[PDB]
Order: sequence, then structure tokens, then C-alpha cells
Amino acid sequence: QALLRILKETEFKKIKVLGSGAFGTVYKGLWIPEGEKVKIPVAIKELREATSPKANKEILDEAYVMASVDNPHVCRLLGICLTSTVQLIMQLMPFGCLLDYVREHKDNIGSQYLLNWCVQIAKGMNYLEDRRLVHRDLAARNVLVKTPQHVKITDFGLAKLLGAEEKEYHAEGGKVPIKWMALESILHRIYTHQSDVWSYGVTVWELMTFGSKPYDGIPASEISSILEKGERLPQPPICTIDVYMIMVKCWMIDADSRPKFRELIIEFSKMARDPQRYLVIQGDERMHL
Ligand SMILES: */C=C\C(=O)Nc1cc(Nc2nccc(-c3cn(C)c4ccccc34)n2)c(OC)cc1N(C)CCN(C)C
Ligand SMILES: C=CC(=O)Nc1cc(Nc2nccc(-c3cn(C)c4ccccc34)n2)c(OC)cc1N(C)CCN(C)C
Ligand SMILES: C=CC(=O)Nc1cc(Nc2nccc(-c3cn(C)c4ccccc34)n2)c(OC)cc1N(C)CCN(C)C
Ligand SMILES: [Cl-]
Ligand SMILES: [Cl-]
Ligand SMILES: [Cl-]
Repeated sequence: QALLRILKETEFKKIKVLGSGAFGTVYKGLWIPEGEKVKIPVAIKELREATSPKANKEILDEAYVMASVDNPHVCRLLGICLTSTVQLIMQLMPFGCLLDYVREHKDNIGSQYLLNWCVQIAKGMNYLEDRRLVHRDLAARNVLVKTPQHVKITDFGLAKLLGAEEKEYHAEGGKVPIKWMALESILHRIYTHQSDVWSYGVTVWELMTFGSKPYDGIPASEISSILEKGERLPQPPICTIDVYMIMVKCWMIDADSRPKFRELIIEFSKMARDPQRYLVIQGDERMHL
């Protein structure tokens, strides 16, 4: 197995809590590696305590999968701290997650950034697939902006190997939001790369709507029926039909008829070459020839 860096609680401190959840608490903080002047801003994810021996065996699995992935569009682990409670330490992304980012800047985002982000997210998922990993929680909130030109996937807490037995530690946490999940996931607790492709669909939709809540104001109990009827999220205003066609293929009920991530890379790369053809945004200017 891998060798992970282990840090002393004294090497760093938690300034403030970026977020809170069933998973646990994640803080913003500062980290001075020993024998180094440099001060590094970090995110510190303090996990929830396990409530069973088997979950207590598994609570660190998250850190090992995160440490084993090496890809520019997937976030990495700096190390763990075990002193009292389990803490994963990662690089802070000061621009924050994409969901908030597109909300903060809905007036200022050009078509080229939106389509390049879709390419980057798909590349990272395609990497995870090559490694037999199923993320199970892809969402705009789980994509972080290192830079406008660089975005990364994250929240590996629910990630698992394809076909693996469900972990006892995953079951002791809160449930995934239904509104990003594929129908087969909802009905039978099946998860695959193709169920991740569905959540990519919703994620794209979130970005193209500049951060709207999927199925807003609807009860999660209705969602399974809606999907069975055949109803799907609407075409975002800025999207041409080519873009919406792609989202809609991601929500097809036969999982093996949805696109593969490698196909999404090709399609969205093509659009990102000529972005104003595929996304129509006011204030988006293409220079005259
Ligand atoms: C989508 C909300 C969000 O992440 N907001 C956010 C994030 C960051 N920076 C940052 N950098 C690395 C890791 C994380 C992070 C945060 N959470 C909750 C995580 C869970 C699992 C894995 C990684 C996680 N976050 C940031 O940098 C300062 C600011 C920020 N915002 C936008 C603060 C205000 N919002 C929370 C409303
Ligand atoms: C991670 C939590 C954990 O292991 N708790 C635990 C364990 C034992 N001893 C013990 N010995 C064998 C099995 C178990 C056990 C505990 N839980 C929750 C199980 C669930 C399924 C199957 C087995 C177990 N527990 C035990 O015997 C006195 C008591 C507790 N607690 C409830 C400790 C209190 N709290 C930390 C949960
Ligand atoms: C082998 C059966 C078993 O451990 N059942 C179990 C137990 C607990 N809670 C719990 N809490 C504290 C201790 C234990 C415990 C379980 N076993 C077997 C022990 C042996 C010695 C000492 C303590 C224990 N168990 C618990 O949650 C509170 C859940 C379960 N199960 C999931 C039922 C598993 N059963 C079908 C085998
Ligand atoms: Cl490249
Ligand atoms: Cl082309
Ligand atoms: Cl061409």
C-alpha cells in the first residue's frame, strides 16, 4: 500500500469552518511543514466518528483512494492527522467550489470557460473510471476552482470500486441527494460509471444554469416517478440544442446507452473550440473577422 504523510496537530490550526455536514466538518486553515518557513493554506476535513468496528476499519479508506489518484482534474491529499480524530488535509482552493463560483459570477462568465470546465470534469471522471473508481457524488459543489482555467473533482468519501460490497462506514452517514442520482441508483442502489455519467449531466446543467437547484421546490419522493414518466430537467437558457442533447443522453434510463466519459471529452472539446456556436451568452463577444 501507499505511504502517506502524517502531520502533527501542532503543524497547523483551523481558522474557520468552510463547511459542515454528516460527513463531518471541513475547515480553512494554515499549515507550516516542520523545518519550513513557508505557510500553506489548507482545507482540513475532520471525519465523523464510526459507529461500528467495520466502519472503524474503513474510515481511512477515503484517504487511501484520494492518495492513489494522480490527475490534474482530481484533488489530492497532502496528508492525514490522526492525533485524536481523523483529519484529511488538502490544499485550499481560494476560488472555492464551482457551484458558488458560477453563482457569484453569473454575469461575467463566457462560453469558453463553461465548456472548458465540462471538458476538465469529464477528463477527471474518465481518469477515475480507468482506475475502476465510482465517485457517487459528482456535483457542481464537488468541483473546486484552482483557477478559471483549472478545475478539480473532490469529495471521495462515498467513492467505491465497481461492484464492491457497500461499506459499513458509508451507510452510517447521511444519504446522497436523490436529485443528482440515476434512476437505477435510486430504485436499486446500483452504482456504476454510467450512474456517474448521469450525475455529470446534472452537474453540467447546474453550470449552464449558473447554479440553479435541480428540480427546485420538489419533494425527493416525487423524483423517482418523474424520471419514470420520462420528465427531465429543462434546457438551460444559454444552451443550444446540441448541448442539451448531450445532457439528455446522460439521463437515459438504459445506463449503457448513456455516453461514456471519453465521448463527453471529445464532444465538449469540439464545442470548446467554437464556444459561441454552442452557448449563447449576452455580453459574450466574438471578435469580427
Ligand atoms: C461548494 C462550497 C465550497 O466548497 N466553498 C468553498 C471552498 C473553498 N476552498 C476549498 N478548498 C479545498 C477544499 C474545500 C472543501 C470544502 N468542503 C466543504 C469540502 C468538502 C469535501 C472536500 C473538500 C472540501 N474547499 C473556499 O476556499 C476559501 C471557499 C469556499 N467558499 C465559497 C466559502 C463560502 N461558501 C462556503 C459559501
Ligand atoms: C466503532 C464503534 C464501536 O465499536 N463501539 C463499541 C464496540 C463494543 N465491542 C464490540 N465487540 C464486538 C463487536 C462490536 C460491535 C459494535 N457495533 C456497533 C457493532 C455493529 C455490528 C457488529 C458488531 C458491532 N462491539 C462495545 O462493547 C462494550 C461497545 C461499543 N460502543 C457502543 C462504544 C460507544 N461508542 C463509541 C459507540
Ligand atoms: C454478532 C452480532 C452483532 O454484533 N450485532 C450487532 C451489534 C450492535 N451493537 C453492539 N454494541 C456493542 C457491542 C456489540 C457486540 C456484538 N458482539 C458480537 C459482541 C461481542 C462481545 C462484546 C460486544 C459485542 N454490539 C449493532 O449496532 C448497535 C448492530 C449489530 N448488527 C448489525 C447485527 C449483526 N448480526 C446479524 C450478526
Ligand atoms: Cl491535455
Ligand atoms: Cl473540431
Ligand atoms: Cl474542425
